[PDB]
Amino acid sequence: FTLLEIMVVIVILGVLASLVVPNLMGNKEKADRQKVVSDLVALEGALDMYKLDNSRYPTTEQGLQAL
Amino acid sequence: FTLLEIMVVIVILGVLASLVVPNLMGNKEKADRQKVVSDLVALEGALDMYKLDNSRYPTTEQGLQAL
Repeated sequence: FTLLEIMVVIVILGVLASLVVPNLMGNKEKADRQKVVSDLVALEGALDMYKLDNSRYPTTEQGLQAL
Repeated sequence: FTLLEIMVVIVILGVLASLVVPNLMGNKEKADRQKVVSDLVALEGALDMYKLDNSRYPTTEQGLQAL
C-alpha cells in the first residue's frame, strides 16, 4: 500500500516511459517544401489564365493580388 | 508485579523486537532514476512542442524556463 503500491509502480512507470519513443521532430519542415512546390505550378498555372484573357501578366506592384 | 510484571515482559519485548524486520534502506534511490527518466521523455517531448510553434528549440542561456 506504501511499498507494493509504489515500488512496483515506480518500475512500471520507468519501464513504460522508457520504451515509448514515438517519432522525430522536423517532419513538418519537409512538408513546407511541397506546400510551396504545390504553389509553384498553382501559381504559374493560375497566372497563365490571366495571361490568356488580358493576354499578359500583372505587374510587380500590381502583385498577385490582381489574381 | 515486580518480576512477573517485568521478567515476562522483558522477554516479550525482545521476542517481539527481534523478529520484526520491516525492510531495506535505499529503495528511494532507485526511484530517483525513473523520476528523472520520466522527465527525459517529458522534457524532449515538451520541447518538441516549442520546436513546432517557433519551429525551433530554446537557447542554453534561454534555458528550460523558456518552456
